[PDB]
Amino acid sequence: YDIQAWKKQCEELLNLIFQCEDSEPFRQPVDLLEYPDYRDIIDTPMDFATVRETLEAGNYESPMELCKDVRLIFSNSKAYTPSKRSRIYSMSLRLSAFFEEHISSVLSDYKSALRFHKR
Ligand SMILES: O=C(NCc1cccnc1)N1CCN(C(=O)c2cccs2)CC1
Repeated sequence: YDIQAWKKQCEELLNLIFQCEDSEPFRQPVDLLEYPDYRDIIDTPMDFATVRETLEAGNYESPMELCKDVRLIFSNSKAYTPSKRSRIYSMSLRLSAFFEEHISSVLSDYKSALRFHKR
């Protein structure tokens, strides 16, 4: 029922995501010189360094907010992909599955802890 525990759990999951070769395309904000039409398609860029720095700044109030930004990395990949068979999109799908498998207990524990706090 530790309502703060999500933050270190998210730090550790980001560490695992950074060790994962599939996170390579998503570790730093997209280079617009390599993809000059990117901001014509993507309204809100997101990447794992931005998520980590937001977490470390103390600028997430909940793991739901972090989850929303991580999901935006993946929806940005889907939206930008010319093909569902793309290399970088295919890496996003595996990394998303890994992320979702690991974040589910972090969200459940947090929401349980906040319900207990409010009981
Ligand atoms: O440039 C990066 N990533 C930043 C970066 C900078 C330097 C080194 N390594 C990665 N993109 C943009 C393209 N992108 C896509 O999701 C898709 C492209 C094709 C199909 S989807 C995410 C990865």
